Amino acid sequence: AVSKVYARSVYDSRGNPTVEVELTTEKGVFRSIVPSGASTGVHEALEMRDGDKSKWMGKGVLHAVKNVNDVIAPAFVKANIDVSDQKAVDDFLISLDGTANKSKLGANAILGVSLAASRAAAAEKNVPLYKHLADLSKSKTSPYVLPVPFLNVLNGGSHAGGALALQEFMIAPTGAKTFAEALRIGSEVYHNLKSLTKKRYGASAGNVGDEGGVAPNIQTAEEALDLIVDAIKAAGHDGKVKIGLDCASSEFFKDGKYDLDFKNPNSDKSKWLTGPQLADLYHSLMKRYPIVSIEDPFAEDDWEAWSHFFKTAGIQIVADDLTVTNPKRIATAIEKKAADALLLKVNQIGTLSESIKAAQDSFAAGWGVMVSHRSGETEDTFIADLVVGLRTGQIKTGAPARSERLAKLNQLLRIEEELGDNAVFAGENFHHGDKL
Amino acid sequence: AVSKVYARSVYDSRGNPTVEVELTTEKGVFRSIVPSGASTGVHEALEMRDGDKSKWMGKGVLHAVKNVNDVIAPAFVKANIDVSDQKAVDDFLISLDGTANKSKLGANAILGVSLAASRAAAAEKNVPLYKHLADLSKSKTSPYVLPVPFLNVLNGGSHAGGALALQEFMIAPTGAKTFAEALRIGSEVYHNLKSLTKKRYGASAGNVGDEGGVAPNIQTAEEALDLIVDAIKAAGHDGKVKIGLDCASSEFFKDGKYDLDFKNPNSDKSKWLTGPQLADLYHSLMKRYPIVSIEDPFAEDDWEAWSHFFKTAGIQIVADDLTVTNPKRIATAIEKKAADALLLKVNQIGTLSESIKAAQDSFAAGWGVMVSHRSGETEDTFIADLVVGLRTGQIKTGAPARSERLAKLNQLLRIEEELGDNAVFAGENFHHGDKL
Repeated sequence: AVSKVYARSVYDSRGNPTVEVELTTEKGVFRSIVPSGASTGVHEALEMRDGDKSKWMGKGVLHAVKNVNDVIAPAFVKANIDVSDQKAVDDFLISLDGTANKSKLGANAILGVSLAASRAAAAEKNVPLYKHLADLSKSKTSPYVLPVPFLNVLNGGSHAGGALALQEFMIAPTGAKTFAEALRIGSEVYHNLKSLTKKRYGASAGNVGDEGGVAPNIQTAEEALDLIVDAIKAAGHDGKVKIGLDCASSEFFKDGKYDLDFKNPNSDKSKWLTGPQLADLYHSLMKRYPIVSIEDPFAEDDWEAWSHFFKTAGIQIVADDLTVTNPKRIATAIEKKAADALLLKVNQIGTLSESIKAAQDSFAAGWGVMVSHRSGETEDTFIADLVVGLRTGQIKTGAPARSERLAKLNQLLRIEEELGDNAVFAGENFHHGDKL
Repeated sequence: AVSKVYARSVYDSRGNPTVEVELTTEKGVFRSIVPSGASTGVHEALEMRDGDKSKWMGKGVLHAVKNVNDVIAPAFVKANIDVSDQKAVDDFLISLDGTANKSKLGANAILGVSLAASRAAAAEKNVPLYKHLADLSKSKTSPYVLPVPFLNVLNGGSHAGGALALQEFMIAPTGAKTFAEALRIGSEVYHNLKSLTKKRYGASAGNVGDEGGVAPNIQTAEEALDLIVDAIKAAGHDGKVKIGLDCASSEFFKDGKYDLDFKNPNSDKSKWLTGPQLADLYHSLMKRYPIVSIEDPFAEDDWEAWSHFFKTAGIQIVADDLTVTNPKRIATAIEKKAADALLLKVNQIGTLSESIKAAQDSFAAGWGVMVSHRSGETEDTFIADLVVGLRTGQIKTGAPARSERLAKLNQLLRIEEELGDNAVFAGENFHHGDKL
């Protein structure tokens, strides 16, 4: 039984405060660390920041920590909840908060307790976390599926100088036969990309962005794409490795048009593109490069560009900003045949029960699910166990650099090794790893 | 009793393979992850890499993993060693290897087992690791000392474009009264430095180097120093925060002279400096900026420049490359009054017993000890517990960015919170935190 709920402030991969919760039970102390989320709300669970400019640039989570310590803890202990009953845990928490975006208590206070309890339930059930997660979500367990990691190697957009508008360029070793093998291949291409970058753009080009990719001053998508294809060729893994794009198109959508030179700052409106001209530029790229996934190709409310595009896409289309892990937003998205894969960010919704629910509805409509990291990650490896229990077949967790990224990839190495013949790598079936 | 010793390959913060060892005992599985070290040996324990160019760019540790699995494990189990008896563990391991630089078995195979056993001993003794470490080293335990963290904020040297020869610029919040307070202050200066950098050098200037600092194209030490002082001023922590320098002077020493424009590549030999002219440039910087620590100010065998300088330094002088955590090298260094602080890199020597021994001899000569991270770190937080048990008062573990760095700073937050009034922050007494 839960005898104590405690929260403290710790730092995230960007040096910003975040919430760490500790749950005590007769089996020990279970901990969770929350990735840094949004504190101003779309259709998303809100994260609560002190706003005190004289401290941490106004990003303490001292309140959020007080909410755990002062409100949840007391109530939760007395509630005598069975941690095994996750829905009960979550329902408890949501009822305590009483708002729709966890703005009363803060999504950060709530999620920390929600995740610590699944750790506590797995201990108690005496099963590895991934297996407990498979039980909560009613996933097939024979065998388990190891995901194709979508490794960030290069960034543009709001992440760099240069005129490159698309935000992330990812590589996906679909051709490997094991997770260990895909991770080794992925690191060699990455290491090769770094060499070429330092070579063609200079030593400063070697520095990494928040998630581990390089961010040289590149001018076009083709330029960036060409560099990655060269790196694939040089690591000698030509044909085994694919590309994934995160366009973050919400960033350059203005006036019902898309500005590919949004860092302009003298961008010719004669040159902005409509949904359909943009669809045309992606078709082009798609014919020339091994792209198998495009994330947020159109803006978060540009429903008709999604649908139109989606009709002839023929590759995996991931909704991230369009759906914001919101089931009302997921249902429309499905209804409209806007995409076929959901980017799941557990902290965009704030609770493990609602995260699982959002994956299940996706799966029921034939969508795939890409589990994802946040910009501000921690040393917590929870998403490694979740992507395995959800059986999704694909995770987006950073470049094979910075341990907030590698902690998760190391954890999948370990689970893989532990499952023996009870594990299969999703490979080329990443889209539908759930149906393998 | 140790019932099983197992090793696997996992990745380090740079995406390169490294060794993870698991030790099983009747209390559970204790794990350790080794930072990436040297595989070609100075006067240092050698790290063993497969050299197979067709795999991980020739950096697998598959052999090293075989050494654990195939040689140590079998032998160690049968030896029936008491993990509590650390010296016995280490002596066991060294005897198994039989070379002076752990080149038989690989320092990476050996250290992993050496550290897993101290974890196992602490479990068994039912004490926190830091307390077990305090027992092995016979450190005062009342109260414990929390260190001043030396945070890397900016890099030059072999780490950047620009003509700046000095390698690392660190900030040290000596004026804080708690570790939690020093870490918050340190992050605000850091965040402020990032803003200024992006401002004055452009968006690419915002990308971080291996350890978390920025690496803009700076021309001189003064330029870099001025930027940090501005950042200190803007975070509003003027006077509470000091600067630490790592010159890595071995990198620009040529012909018995020091080339401050070593990226030249047309560097005027008319302009190289002798020991004594270099001593003069540091004296200058020291008068103008709040510098309290200089690391490797002269080259690793330039004994007379060290001594001369050391005579009038009046600040902490850290030997890193000069001593390479080697006690024969430490004794000369002491004998010669070359410096007064040792940079301790547990993996430069390969064993916890020898690491502690090297700190004790330093302390006996009145030197201070700065515990340090490696370029290629992991998610393992062992150095957080070590700096507390050794009672050194100062640790060098990266910028407050990248979780291979923050994992250790988060761990010190936790220990601090746990010690209650039994902990003091070394503050301004960082040099001698051992004597507090």
